[PDB]
Amino acid sequence: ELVKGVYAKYWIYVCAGMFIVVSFAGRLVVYKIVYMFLFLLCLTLFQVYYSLWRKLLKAFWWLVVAYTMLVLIAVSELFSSILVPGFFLLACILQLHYFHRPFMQLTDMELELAAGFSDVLSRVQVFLRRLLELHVFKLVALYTVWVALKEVSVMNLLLVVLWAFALPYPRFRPMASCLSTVWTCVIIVCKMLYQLKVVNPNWFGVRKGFPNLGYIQNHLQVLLLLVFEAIVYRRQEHYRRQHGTRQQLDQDLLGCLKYFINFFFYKFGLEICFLMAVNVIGQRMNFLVTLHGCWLVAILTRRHRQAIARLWPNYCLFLALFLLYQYLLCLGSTNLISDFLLLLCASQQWQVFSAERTYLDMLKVAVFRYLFWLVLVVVFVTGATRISIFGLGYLLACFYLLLFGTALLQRDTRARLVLWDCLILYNVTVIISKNMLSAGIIWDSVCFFFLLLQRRVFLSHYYLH
Repeated sequence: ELVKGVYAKYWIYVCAGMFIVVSFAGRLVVYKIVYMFLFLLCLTLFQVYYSLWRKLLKAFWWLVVAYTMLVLIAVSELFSSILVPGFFLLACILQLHYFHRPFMQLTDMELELAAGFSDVLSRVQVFLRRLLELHVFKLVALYTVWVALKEVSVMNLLLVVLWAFALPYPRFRPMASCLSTVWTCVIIVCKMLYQLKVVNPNWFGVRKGFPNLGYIQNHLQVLLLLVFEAIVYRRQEHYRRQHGTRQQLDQDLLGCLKYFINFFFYKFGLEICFLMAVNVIGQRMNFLVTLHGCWLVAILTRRHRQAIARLWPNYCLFLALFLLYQYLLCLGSTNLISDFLLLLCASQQWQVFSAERTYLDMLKVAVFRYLFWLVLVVVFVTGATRISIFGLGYLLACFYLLLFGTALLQRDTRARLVLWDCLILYNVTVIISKNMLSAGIIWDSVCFFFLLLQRRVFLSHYYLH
């Protein structure tokens, strides 16, 4: 019964895959397109109403066997169109009566070195589940954006709207998923009913193509992502249904490692949303990218984390209304993905901003003492690799900060901070300018990182020592 249980968990999808095979067996006429609709219906209900999906599993697979029958009976060329439906119904039969019930039971949440390997593999599995439970709205949202940024239309536009107004306001995430699934399927169905013989000669999305699979492959993978996400949610639910702190940082190296895998975007988050805005204005360099520049230099200027936390409400609204408007002006567009990667990062820092409200010794010396000195070498090599006028400015700031450096590393925070905040302005200006007047931004971005890291060392409690 080992293999029966394997089939009572990892083989229902064979029936689903076969559904597609039938639907895409050569020239798809109406009946093959309805076959697709049936496959879609199954997977869609899985998301919408899990309980009801489970209620009509094998019954519906047998109703499908009923479809395949009629086809083969009525309709070598003709025999190949009988063969495939037959193959489909055969697979169903096996699950239908023999593995369907123990599957409804697997979904019911309501030598020497082999044992060692099994334990190792077990650890991995559990951990990976946890990660993919929380980091999956990301990949869903990113893929539905990459698809609708390539195929600009007015029927894939709604998908951008969904995953770009549900990332800032994260209470909509469930309904985003729901409406995306139905709509992606509407797209799939319409585009297929356009590969017909009576449908012959684009803004609205629907067009004609000749690998019918290749054409409707993109939007099919989206349906896939969406559904796979729900599987992971419920699988992890089942696992626990049935069956890295601050202190750890100051103990061993592994203790610190854990603290950061747990929280990295918790702490270093304002810094990463600023290093994502520098990427937009470095890969796009147009004119609509200059407003991202002005936001950076009006958020950075309020130097207090608390004040910045009152402007984040508007930074996040702007970045979402700008992606939509720039894609309305691209329909009447594959670099607008940098305006997404940043609506993601910034929607996530809006979350930290409302949730904070609720041999290792060797490394700490070489980060909190001999790093100011490495930042100063980078300032030199930021301005002597790119020969320009702006580059001379960097050379001359290195010279000042090397001479009056010892005094700076000693002064009270007020002043240390003022001086480091001035050097940060030069960089943001060489970045906003190199754009307005157009050798690039890469070396000024390595620098913007280092200087934002040292602002954190100079404001710590470990620097007091």
